[PDB]
Amino acid sequence: SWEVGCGAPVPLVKCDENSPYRTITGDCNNRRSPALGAANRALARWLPAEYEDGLALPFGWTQRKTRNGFRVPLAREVSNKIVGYLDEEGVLDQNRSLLFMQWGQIVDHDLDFAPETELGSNEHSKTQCEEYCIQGDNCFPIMFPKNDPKLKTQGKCMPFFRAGFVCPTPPYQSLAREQINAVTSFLDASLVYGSEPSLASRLRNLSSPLGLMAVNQEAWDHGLAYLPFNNKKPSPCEFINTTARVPCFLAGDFRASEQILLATAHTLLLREHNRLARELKKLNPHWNGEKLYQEARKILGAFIQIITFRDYLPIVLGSEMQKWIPPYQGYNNSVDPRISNVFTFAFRFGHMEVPSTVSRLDENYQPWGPEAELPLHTLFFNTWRIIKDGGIDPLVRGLLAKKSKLMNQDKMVTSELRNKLFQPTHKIHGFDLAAINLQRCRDHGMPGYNSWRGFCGLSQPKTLKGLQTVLKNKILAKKLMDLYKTPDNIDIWIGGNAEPMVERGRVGPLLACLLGRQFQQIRDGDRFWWENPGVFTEKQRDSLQKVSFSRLICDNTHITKVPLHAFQANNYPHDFVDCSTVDKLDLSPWASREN
Ligand code: HEM
Ligand SMILES: *[C@@H]1O[C@H](CO)[C@@H](O[C@@H]2O[C@H](CO)[C@@H](O)[C@H](O)[C@H]2NC(C)=O)[C@H](O)[C@H]1NC(C)=O
Ligand SMILES: *[C@@H]1O[C@H](CO)[C@@H](O)[C@H](O)[C@H]1NC(C)=O
Ligand SMILES: *[C@@H]1O[C@H](CO)[C@@H](O)[C@H](O)[C@H]1NC(C)=O
Ligand SMILES: *[C@@H]1O[C@H](CO)[C@@H](O)[C@H](O)[C@H]1NC(C)=O
Ligand SMILES: [Ca+2]
Repeated sequence: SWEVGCGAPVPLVKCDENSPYRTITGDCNNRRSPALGAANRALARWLPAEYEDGLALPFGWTQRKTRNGFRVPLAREVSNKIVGYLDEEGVLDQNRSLLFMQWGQIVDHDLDFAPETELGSNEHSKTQCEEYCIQGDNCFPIMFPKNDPKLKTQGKCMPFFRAGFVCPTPPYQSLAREQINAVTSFLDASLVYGSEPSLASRLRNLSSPLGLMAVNQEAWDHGLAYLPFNNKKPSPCEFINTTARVPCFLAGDFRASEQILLATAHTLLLREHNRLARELKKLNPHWNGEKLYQEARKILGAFIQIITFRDYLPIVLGSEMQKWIPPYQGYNNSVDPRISNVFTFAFRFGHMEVPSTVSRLDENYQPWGPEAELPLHTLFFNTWRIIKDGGIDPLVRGLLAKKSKLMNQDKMVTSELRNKLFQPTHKIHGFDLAAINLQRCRDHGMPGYNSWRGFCGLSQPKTLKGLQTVLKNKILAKKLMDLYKTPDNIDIWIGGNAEPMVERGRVGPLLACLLGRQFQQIRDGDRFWWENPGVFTEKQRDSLQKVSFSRLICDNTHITKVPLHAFQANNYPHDFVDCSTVDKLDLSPWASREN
């Protein structure tokens, strides 16, 4: 027997089936199996889960219990000995702009979100976890090793709560624990519109019938829109500067304000929806509000797909791209489009691409004022620097003109994220994203590094010398052996990211495999993929292949000079051209005559 029975919180709807538009939840994409790839279902498992008790407890929960005969090393200790470095000189990617990093986070937020178990506020378990580092139920603390400076300064532990899971969330249920994906698995701009009907409707402007999204009423960026403010107090974005009291932004995805460049990207997309809707009204004065919203929505979703598959993936995957993602042959209704649990850790390669500072540049692409360059840690949940300190254009220019960090085996994750991460629930700039990622691998029941190497048809090193050869690094292999004892025990997040990069790419072979298969599936298993015959007309498709990120900047900012290939490293002024040189999106193929 399978167990396709269980499935409790879900939002079930009736499928229209002749609708030319996606649902908000992702239901009804697959006609035979309507819940496939919908939000608020379990992440898929390409391999069976690996928990300490076979069902739900993570490896490292019970100290007595080993993994393959060895204790698993503390997440924070792996972080200290392997992931950290001091010297930011020499660490930048010479042929990837900052936007390369930032597009990755957008795509990843469209595809997956496994929220923490909540149980609501008004609980003393949030105190008990934070205050006393007491493991149990959903509290699974990251303990500091001996000689950690955070011991002196912070406490015994970083609090950490286990991820939510399907059926029930309070008393559990049986078998193997399966984490939830709270967004739609399809690349569909769910991060802009929401993955739930409640939220999607709240994001819309339903006073006017122009199919527009709601915009801020308290603040303008030289007459351009800002996202609306989120309702909710306590607001993490006002906590970081109680004098400015600028709240977080409200968007289709809950993490939109996590850092300032993510909020910036979200603002561009909202702007583009409104631009598109008002252009479509011009051409089709008879279209109602709904039709404008959906039709703009459909274009925007196609834009994300195109940028992602044409410009971004080839420069992640490099020479592996063709091997995993062959040319499109049409919609395949037998393909599983769901995001897999392991993908949500594979795609965290981006954490190693984040540099330590962010810049604001002026109209000649020069430092914008005296405090132009800011440490990244001051910009988590920071909206006041947008509203009170220049709007988005200076941040957008920095995206274009500055570089991503290069993954480096000796310099993996900046300290801005490794020691000074801010979490919305808590009050300190003191968390470790690397340690959280490792702890989360265990929370989610990840098989180890060698299981995934075998999955991908790659060799499985068993010795120090085997690991040296795969990593092509003696010192890194040895530090890994001293902590983990067997390469079978190496957590997937760090194992995958430790491999040298493939030719023309920015991930290694294991990751290229994991990423590559996932992206093949969400393309092939999507009935509304933009090239799937009948989704758009030939002439609409012809118009859509001219989109570029550069054009999106030009249309939705006051920036006049942009590069043509925004993801590669570009110098000002030589690589910068005037916006009037950049191909526009021609919307005349959306004109709808009567007679
Ligand atoms: C300054 C930039 C960024 C910050 C501050 C940030 C922060 C975070 C945080 C706090 C989490 C939750 C971790 C957990 O509890 O397990 C997370 C998850 C994630 N991050 Fe990032 N990150 C950033 C950039 C990126 C980039 C560039 C990518 C990809 C290219 C990325 C991909 C992801 C993914 C896939 C997850 C898992 C989401 C899920 O399914 O729940 N991140 N990140
Ligand atoms: C919903 O859309 C309407 C119509 O576009 C917005 O109202 C206009 O917005 C500008 C800026 O606030 C004003 O100068 C006009 O007074 C408004 N025009 C009309 C015809 O009402 C409205 O702000 C939108 N609402 C939200 C929350 O975004
Ligand atoms: C930068 O990357 C682009 C796009 O992947 C590539 O074609 C170009 O040759 C690269 N530049 C350098 C200097 O290697
Ligand atoms: C708080 O914001 C105000 C402007 O609202 C600014 O002048 C001040 O620097 C900010 N303080 C901090 C500590 O970020
Ligand atoms: C569609 O996908 C299935 C399962 O992944 C695969 O075996 C088959 O080759 C594909 N079928 C078609 C008709 O392309
Ligand atoms: Ca989605």
